[PDB]
Formats: sequence, C-alpha cells, structure tokens
Amino acid sequence: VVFPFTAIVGQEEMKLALLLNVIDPKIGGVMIMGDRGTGKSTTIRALADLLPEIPVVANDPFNSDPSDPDLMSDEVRQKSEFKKVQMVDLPLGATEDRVCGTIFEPGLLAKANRGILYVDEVNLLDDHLVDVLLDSAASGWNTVEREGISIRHPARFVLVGSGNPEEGELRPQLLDRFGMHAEIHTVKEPALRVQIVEQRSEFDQNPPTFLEKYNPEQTALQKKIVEAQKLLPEVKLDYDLRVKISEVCSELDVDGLRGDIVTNRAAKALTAYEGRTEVTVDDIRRVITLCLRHRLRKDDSGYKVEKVFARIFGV
Amino acid sequence: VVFPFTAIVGQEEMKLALLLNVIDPKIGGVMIMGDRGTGKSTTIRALADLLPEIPVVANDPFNSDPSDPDLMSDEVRQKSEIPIEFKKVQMVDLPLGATEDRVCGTIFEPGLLAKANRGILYVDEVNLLDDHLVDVLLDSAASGWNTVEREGISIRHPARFVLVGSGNPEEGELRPQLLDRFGMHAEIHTVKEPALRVQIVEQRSEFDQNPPTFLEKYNPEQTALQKKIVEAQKLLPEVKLDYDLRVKISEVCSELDVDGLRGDIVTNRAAKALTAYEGRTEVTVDDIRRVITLCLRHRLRKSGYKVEKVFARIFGV
Amino acid sequence: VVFPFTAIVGQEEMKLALLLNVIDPKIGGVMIMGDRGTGKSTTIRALADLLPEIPVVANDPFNIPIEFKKVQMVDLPLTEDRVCGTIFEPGLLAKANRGILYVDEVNLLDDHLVDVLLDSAASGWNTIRHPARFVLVGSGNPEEGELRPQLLDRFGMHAEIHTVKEPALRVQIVEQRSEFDQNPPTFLEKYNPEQTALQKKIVEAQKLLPEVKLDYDLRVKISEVCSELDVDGLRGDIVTNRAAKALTAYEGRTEVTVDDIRRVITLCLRHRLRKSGYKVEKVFARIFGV
Amino acid sequence: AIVGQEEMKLALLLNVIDPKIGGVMIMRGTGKSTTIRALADLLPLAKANRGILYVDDDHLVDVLLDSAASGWHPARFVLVGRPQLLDRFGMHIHTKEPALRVQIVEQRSEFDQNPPTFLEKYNPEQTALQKKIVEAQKLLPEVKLDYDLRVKISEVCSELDVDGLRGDIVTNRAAKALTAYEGRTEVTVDDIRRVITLCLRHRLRDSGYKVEKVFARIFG
Amino acid sequence: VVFPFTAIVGQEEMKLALLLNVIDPKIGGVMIMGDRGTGKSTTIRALADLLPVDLLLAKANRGILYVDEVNLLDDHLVDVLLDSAASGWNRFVLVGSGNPEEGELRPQLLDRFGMHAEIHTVKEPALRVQIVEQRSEFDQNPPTFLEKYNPEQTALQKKIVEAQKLLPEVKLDYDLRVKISEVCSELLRGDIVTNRAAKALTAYEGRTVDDIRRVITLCLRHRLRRIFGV
Repeated sequence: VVFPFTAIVGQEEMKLALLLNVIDPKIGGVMIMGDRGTGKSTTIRALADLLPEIPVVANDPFNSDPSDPDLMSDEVRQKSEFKKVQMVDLPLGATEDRVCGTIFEPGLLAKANRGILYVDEVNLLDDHLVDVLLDSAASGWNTVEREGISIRHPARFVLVGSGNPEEGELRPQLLDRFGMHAEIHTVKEPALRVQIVEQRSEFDQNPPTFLEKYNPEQTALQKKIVEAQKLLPEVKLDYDLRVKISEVCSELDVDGLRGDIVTNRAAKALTAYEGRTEVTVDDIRRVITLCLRHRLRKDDSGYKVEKVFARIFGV
Repeated sequence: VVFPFTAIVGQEEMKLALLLNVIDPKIGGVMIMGDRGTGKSTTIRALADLLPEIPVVANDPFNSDPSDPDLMSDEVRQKSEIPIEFKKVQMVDLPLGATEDRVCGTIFEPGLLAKANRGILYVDEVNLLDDHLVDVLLDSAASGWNTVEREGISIRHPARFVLVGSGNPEEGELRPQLLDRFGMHAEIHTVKEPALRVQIVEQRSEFDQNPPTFLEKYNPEQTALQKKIVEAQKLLPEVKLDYDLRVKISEVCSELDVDGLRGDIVTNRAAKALTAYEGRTEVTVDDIRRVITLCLRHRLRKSGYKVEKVFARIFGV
Repeated sequence: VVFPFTAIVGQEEMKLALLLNVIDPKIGGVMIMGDRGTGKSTTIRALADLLPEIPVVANDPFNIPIEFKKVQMVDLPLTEDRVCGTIFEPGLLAKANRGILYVDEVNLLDDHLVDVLLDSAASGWNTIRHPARFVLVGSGNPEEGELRPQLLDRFGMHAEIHTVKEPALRVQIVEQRSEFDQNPPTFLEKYNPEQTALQKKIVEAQKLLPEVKLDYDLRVKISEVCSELDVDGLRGDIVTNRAAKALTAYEGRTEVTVDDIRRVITLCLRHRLRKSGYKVEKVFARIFGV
Repeated sequence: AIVGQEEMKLALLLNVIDPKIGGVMIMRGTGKSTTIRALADLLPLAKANRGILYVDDDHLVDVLLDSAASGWHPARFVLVGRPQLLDRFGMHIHTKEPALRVQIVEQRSEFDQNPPTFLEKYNPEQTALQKKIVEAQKLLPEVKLDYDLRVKISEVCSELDVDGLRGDIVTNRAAKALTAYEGRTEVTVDDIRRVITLCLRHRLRDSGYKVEKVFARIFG
Repeated sequence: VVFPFTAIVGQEEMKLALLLNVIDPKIGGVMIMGDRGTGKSTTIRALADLLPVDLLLAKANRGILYVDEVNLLDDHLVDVLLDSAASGWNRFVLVGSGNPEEGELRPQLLDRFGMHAEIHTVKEPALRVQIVEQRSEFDQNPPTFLEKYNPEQTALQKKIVEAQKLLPEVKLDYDLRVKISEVCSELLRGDIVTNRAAKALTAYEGRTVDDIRRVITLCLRHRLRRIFGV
C-alpha cells in the first residue's frame, strides 16, 4: 500500500545515504536539506517494507525482540512474533511531556524503540529535543527523572531528520555531533520528470498491478542487505591507509576529533555493497564529501576537498 | 429549499473551477480568496445543491457506502442487509476555534472528522484558523483513513473528502510550508454596476418572494447541468493525452521556478476535466496549457500576465 | 405595567428606527450603543405593549384551542448548552420564538459563543429542529471596545443616543418620570388615548404592507450612490430596498418617491460605513444632485 | 449604642425612611456586624417579603441588585452594604484624638462590663426617636420641591460630567425625602449642601471640594 | 557502565588538575576551557575516572558539577550560584567548564575562576587514531574491553585514597609565602589557595618546591585577567 522500491528515481545518492544509515547503526544519522517537501515523505517512507519483520516479544509499547537480556528493560529481564517496522514521524507542535510519559505512562520515543523516527523542518524546534534527543541515541536508553522513579528503559532508533534552507539549518552545537550531512539538487530534465508523472500515473493506474510489475526487482535489492549482515565481521583494514585518513583532514581537521573517528567506519560499509572483503581504495574519496562537509567550518567546498584530496592520497 | 443553483449570475470562472473539482475526486485543493466571506458561503450552498444523490446502506455514522469499494473493513466487513438506501449531498463547515478533541474524537466516540464520505468539508476565514490540526487536515486530503491511537487505540475511519478554502486577505497568507497542497486558489472581484447587481438583488427579492415557482423558474435549465455532468462521469476514463504535447507542459514550466514539480504534476491532470466538459477525447494543447497556467498561479511563489507572457512562445506563440 | 411608549421623551431617531424593525421582519436589525443607559430596559419595553394579540404558544412548549397571546419578549442573559438546548431539553434559545431579544452587554459578550445569533436569521428550524424567527436589537457600550471588523457588520440600523445638555428638557423628563412612578393609576389614562391610535396605525400599515410599490429603474440612482461608496459584502442594496419599503408603508403613500434616502441614509450606511455622517450626506446629495 | 457619630449615621437615617432610595456601597468598620447590629437596634429571603438585608455582580448578586426595582414573588427589601456595578448604589467611617478614644474606651467599659442596666443611658433618646421617625413618616408624602429651585438643581448637572443622571433624579427626590424629621415646610441649603456630595461621592466620574465649589457657584 | 579514565591521553596535566581537586573539599569550581566532541567525552570519562552532577538540592550535598559554558545558560542561577560559590552551606564541588567561543561567564566570575584549565588541539593523531581504535576496541565488548585494562584500573583506588586522611602533615613555608609577594601579591584571594596548593599537590603520591613552581602558572591566568627563585 505504498510506492515501489525504486520509486521517485533520482535520489540515487540519497538512496545510498539511506542505505549507509542502514545495517550499521553507529553512523549517527542524516539531515535532509532540500528546496521543498516535494513529497519527500514517500522517500522517507521508502524504507517501509525494506525493514524485515524483526522478531517481536509480547505486545509492549516499546518494539522489543524476545530474549536479549541486554534489550529486556524492566519485565522481560525478570519475567523468566516477527512484527513489521513501525517508523513514524514527529509532529511539529509538540512538547517534552508528549515525547515522554508521566509514570507506568510510556512515551512516543519509548514506544518506537529500534525504528526510523522521521522528522522534517527541524529548524522549527528550538531547544526541547535539540540536545536531549541527540544525546539519547548515544545513551541507548530512556532515563526518567520522575523523583524516585528513574526508569531508563532502552531506547533505539535511527534519528534522521529533515529541514528547509529557508528557515535556516542550525546554530552549530550538535551538527558535528549529528550524523552525515547531505542535500538535494534541482531537477532540470523535463523528460526524466515526465516519466515520474508517468510513474505517478503508473502508481495511480493500479497500486497492486504496478507492484506486480516490479515485485521481483524488489526482492533483489533486499537480498544484498540481508547478506551484508555477515559482512560486518572481519573486513579488517591494515589502518595504514587509515593512518593518512587523519592526515588527509589536517587543515580540515581544525576541530571535531569525534568526526574523524566516525568516518573511518564508513569505509567498511562503503566496501560492503561492492562486496570487497578487503579495504577498497578511493572509497574514502567517494565518501569524503559525505563525511564532514557541513561540519567543515568556513567563512570550493567539495571542489576544495577534491583539490585537497589530491595531496591526501595522490592522483 | 435553498437559493437556485443557477443564482450565481457571475464568478463564472470560480463556478467553472468548483465544478471541475466536483468531477474528479482526486483533483486536489480548492480555495477562494477575497473580502466577501458571505459570497463563499453563497457558493458553498450552491456547491452543496450541485450534485446527484449518493447511496448509504443503513446507519453508519462516518459513511455507509453500500458495498461499493472494499473499504468497509470496519464492522461492515464483519457483516459482509438493510442496504436499500440512497441519501443526498450534505455540506460541512467546522466552527471557528473548534476543539481538537472534538475534531479528533476518542475511544469509540466519533470526532468532527466524520462528515460526508467525500467533499462537504469547507472552511471560511481559514486565513486565521489555527496552526495545529491544519497540516493534519492538509495531509488528511491524501489520508484515505483516520488515525486513532489514543491510549493504545487502533482505528482507521476510511474517509476521503475534498476541502474548500476561504479567508479574508486582511488576515494574511498562511505559512509557506502549510501554503502547499493548493490545487486551486483564486479570488472573486466585484463590479462597479450596482444597477446590474440590482437585478440579482431583485432576483434575491424574487428568491425571498416565495418558494412557489422558484424551482419551476429554471428547472429545465437546471436539469441540463445534471445531465451534462453525469454524462462526463461515465466517459471520464476515456481520457486521451498527447505525450509530445505533455512534453511541452514541463517545457512550458521550464522558466517557472516551481521549487518542486509537485504542482506541475497534477497540473497535467487539470486539462482532463476541461476535455471531459468539452466532450472531446483527444487533448487540445491550447486548452491544456491555459488550464495548467490558471491553476498554477497560486503556487507561483515570488502577475498572471507575466505567466501568460511566459506561456507565450512556450506552448507556441 | 411600565412607562408608556409615548411617555418616553427624546431619542426620536432611535424611536423611528426601532419601530421599523417590528414593522417588517425583513428589517436587517438595529444596533445601539451609549454607556449609562439609565433605563435602557424601559427604552425597549415600549415595543412590548405595542403589539396586537395573536394566537401563539398553543399547547406547544416552544412559543386544540389557540390562545390569542398578547405579547412576549425577553432581553438577554447574564451555558452554551443552556443557551441552545440539551439532548430533548430546550435551552434559552427556545422562547425567543416569534419574539425578540436585546443584545445587552454585547461589548464584552463571548466570541465563538455569541455567533448563533448571527447564524439565526431565516433558520426555520434547529439542529432536533426547533423553528426560530426571533428579532434582535443590538445593545453595545461606548468606550467598551468594538472588535467587529465585519463580525458586527451584520448590524443594519446602527445608531446611538447623543443627548448633551437638555437642561429644561431633562428637568421636565425627571418630573414626568417621578409623577409616573408615584402612581401608575390614572397615569395610564394620562396618555391612554394616544397608544390606541398608534396601535391601529401600525396594524393598518402592516396589513397594507404587501401592496407596497417601488421602482428599481428609479432605484438605479441609489445603486449608483452605493457604487460611489466602498463595500465588501454587499447587502447595502437589500438594506436600502427594505428601508424604502418601510418608508412607503410608513406614511401610507402607495408609491415611490425620493425621501426614503434622506430618511434612512444614516440608519443604513453607518452600520457598514468605512472606518462620517456629514460626508455620507454630502455624497448622497451630490449623487442625487440635491 | 454609640452617642453622636452622625457623620455616617445620618445617611443611614435618611435612607431608613427612603424605600425608593437604595444602594449602600461602603469601602473604622471595626464594629462591622456590630455596626449592623447597631443598625438593627434602631429597628422593630422568603420571610423578607417586608424587611431589610445586609451585604457581607457575578450571577446571584447581579440578579439580587436588579431585584430591588423588580421587587415582585414580592420582595420589597432594603439593601444594606466596574462602573456597571456602581450604578446599583445611591449612598457610599473613620477609626485620631485620644479624647475620642478615651470616651470610646469608657463606653467600651460601659458596654462590655455593664451590658445590663445600661439601656437607660440611651433609652430616652432612642425611645423618643421612634416618635420622630413616626412624625416624619406621616408628613412624608406631603412636601414638594420648587421647580425654580430645581433649575438651580438641574444646573448642577451642567458642570457635572457623570453620565446616566439617574442618581441626579434620585438626588432631586433625595432632598424632598430629607428634612422630614426636621419638619420644615420647605428645604434650604440645609438639605441642598449637605445632601449634594452625600450621593455624589459614589457615582462621581478635590473630590467634594470642587463639587462644593461648583455647588457654591450653583447655589445662592 | 564505566570507562577507563587512564585510557584517554593528551593534556594529561588537566587530569592531574582534575586529580588535584578530586579529593579537595576546600577548592570549589575550577575553570576548564576546551569545548568540543572531546570535552563531552572527557567529562563522561571524568564521571567514570575513579570509584570510591552536571549542567534536586537534597540529593546534591558534596557533589561535583560539570558546567556547560554557563555564560549561555540561565541567568537565574548565574545571578545566584556566583555568590553561592563558596557560600559555606545549603554543599557541592562544581567544576567550571566552557570555551571562549562558548562564552566568558561574568566579570565577577571571571575575577574568581579558581584553577584554570584548557584543552588544545594536536595533529599527527598517532596515539589518537590508536585511541580511536581503542575506542573501537572499547566498542567491541565494552564489558570485556574494560576488563583488559581493569587490572591497571583496579590498581588505582588506593593510589591517593589513604593519602588524604593524614595529608596535612606539614604547612607551607613562611619564607616561601613571603617570596610569593614578589609576583603573586605584586600581581590575592586566589593566591591563598595556591599557597596551600603545594601541600595538596604533593600529598597523593607519598606525602619539594618544583611542583609549586609548576603550579605557579597553573592558575595564574584565572587571577591575572620567578617568585620561588625560578
């Protein structure tokens, strides 16, 4: 009851950005920054059936797999269904109590453990969850401050928001502390856009029929991700190239130590869709722009990074 | 009894705009700007008294569509018979500064979002209105089903109703983020000939004269519109659009700076209603371009002559 | 009993306007301002007596043999369910039927609560369908604020009391009031003959009202005059037409002449006048050429 | 129970025989209930069909205020106690010489220690006061006010800026009501000057001095 | 739920400065500059730095507090905590934390910053990259990762634990105090703590004027806004 897998073709790099956040949860997140809404909610919801039916336990508000004492918060840890993903968005008008529950009264974040908490126009929210939500992912749990009550039930999510350049982006406080940064371009190919309208008509002609048109293609895309689960083991680079990765920043590593460490793990994922068991050279260059471009403070951006990348690796 | 559906005597363009939206349920957003809310209320009554009968089944509060679609998974699906029923149109307009809980409901108590299965929803002086529940209502246009989850609830009232917008310009434009989802938005301008309005004023007195002879005054004229609209309803699927002409449509909006082709997408579908009204099956390039330009004026962020000048040499001039 | 209608001295403009609304329900409505009414209730109690008895409230608790009820009317309240009704329990909006109520303390009132009054003209029923055809008299308060960009624009005969000194007149009024309050006995007879003639004239005018005559072609001048001003929601022509009809069925002249404009320009235009009287009169004279 | 103290008692006595006049709006007061009890001494809801009530707006009080003129279920009650609520009033003390305090202290000792057998101290005046009230009652609906004098009275409103003028009508009737205990055939400044600012301080828009200065200009 | 304090490296003097006021009850908040992804990590590391809040009064007696550049924080406490600093009673031992780009606090607060600390940036992350790998090693089974460094961490509880019960064995030299007047008094109230600082500084290890000379410029900038013959 949604758009197809490769729907709204064009955000191929964006599809890759979404894939980058997938599989590996240590990336941190993403910040959608484009011209307008453009119906990006479908692109946000494009990973609806993409998530497998992760195993379920009982029917608690928090989405929890069975067993896993590390994932058992209060009752399952002392007590002794393969539910679909439930990624949700964040209402504009909201309060801190709305993101919690006065116990045991739960909260929206707690009920959405291990999910893609969608968000858009984050520039509107001032301070309520600017650092509270950013730091929540690192903790991995939802602590309570209700006097004696202090339940710290585990909290897991994806934490990838969105916003519009018109209302600004942020006073830089946790933007470096946030995940990778990316944006969107302007579609100038009317013929390509014409097929999108045809694709919309294809989506409108018969949702189920259209689905049967590319149903086998949908299965193939999910196949690489499932096998990529085992790809996390090994892939141990000699770190000899990673030695120069820090030296690559140099003038561009003025501040944000934390950021440099994180980009290193990206290469393993970068050399994971390609299937290479060893470290693939030039993949850092393919991810250098998507690494700390927004985090790189300034007054040629990518072009300047590319010019700097010439001395960093040698080309 | 209400004033005649042919008592508009003006705003032909606004009248034409409202009729096309009636024909295609997925047309989009409809709104009218101006300084005469009473005029919008007048059109509201005229629009309400501008449709054939619709069937219900027995008693369903939200909607009792007699087994037309499979969207009866609620109680009717269990019951899938007291179904020999067919009601008429019914408008709906929420009071200003209403209650969100009343707008939503609880559990199951039905909220204010339980009006006609389609259309009916209308909003006068929506320029002020409120920020909360407005985007949800804008999103409710494509919702197709309610979202009830209070205290762990789970219910989805399958309703899909069009909306009509009205608000005085003195209150200012809405938020640009919320300003989107505007399929059609225009304004109505008066004339400096009270003499001409005096006829309608005299007609208003004739309208206020007696309900007798009021229906017989234009019943044959009124019957023509019902037959023409119903005729296009059956032939609506037979729509022919030229891809080469369709290619020009995006090329037409090449210098539009739409900041998102969402508006241009449904803009192509706009000419379908004009073709259905015309009766011609093949797309007429000129008519299509004109309709698209007229509809895109509201979404054109930054007059229509410049767009018309832009339309010149784009569609071919 | 209360003070007689003719016993009231002053506010002749208000008296002329108030009678028009009762004369024809078509009348849009009057609105009145002016702090320190000092008898505002009596100023409206006059219309209560001036009404022929009609068969009303016939064994129906909504207002077999039919009793020719003389008259009935309330003024105003000090809950919304109490204002309308309950579910079938009728509320305060269940007695104004075939009557009229004042708008006392509407300067404060309550937004989104006093709106059913505007949404009450030509109701014909309720929504439980209780017919409603009540009249309304606006009672505003000066210096108490006027937040009605177009909310009170619905007002038709907008006027207010503007007495200044009237020293000898005030003394005479006070003396007459004291005399009337001392003993209504024979105070009724002091002016009894006058009320009957007025009641008969009003009844005759109401009876002959349907045979009114006018001329839209002649009213083209009024249309042009309205065009000279600025309007947004119209209804000005309707107000002018109703005022002209009342003026025709106010002196008995079964025709149309250019005097209703001079009689009711202030009463009609000022209600929706742009945000004065002298300028409106000058414009009307220039348009008419007089 | 207190000798003298006619600064505020005189208004109460004048209003005692003025059922048409109404509106007690006070804003000393240590006696409070005791002062009310002192008022009940100089006197013989449902049972209040013919009586007086004391006040210790909204819904009940606002309805109670209009129930004065709408004293019919007959009420006929005498009330004791924003600009809109100010209209329901026609009449609106002082707690410093130690000599007054010494007399009060001695009276307080006389009252508290000698609650009994102390009636004869004020009984001769209080008992005779009933005849004075009775004498004023019989001739109450007999006196009249001069229209030529009323012109001077009406002239007071010219400089006055308080709207409504209902109290002014009452004030014109107030002077005629007064002087009944006095027994004089007509009413001189005695009734004019004293009762001028008596009700004027309540519905006022130098609180009294300016009014008195205008009154002095208005009066001869 | 703990991290090895000694695992982090760089600006090790700050940890000693943190260790200087770790068991000091008459010290109070100490200024510490250097705000970045690092500062947050170090603060969390400070919490997990030794066993036996930050930026509620009953559960606050005798507790440290990590500031967050209070210049940008609420002024209600700023107008109060500044005077509440060294108030005497209702206790707590906060720690001034922030950055020049993150604010400069208040001038009275600037006039009394206690000990002054800062954190700089160093290139050639030879050890930092290994620390990043150690953090990755810390990421890989943190319950087991801490166990690898646990024996070293285990041999740290009694490093200075018994060095504070009988720490005030001696007192600052009177002649040394007069020598402070040449620079410290010539260029106050903060000097009184610096005067007894050497007793606190040279106590944890096994109980010297070299530490005092080193600590001479440790908090000079906090009061500035050779004396010991150096």
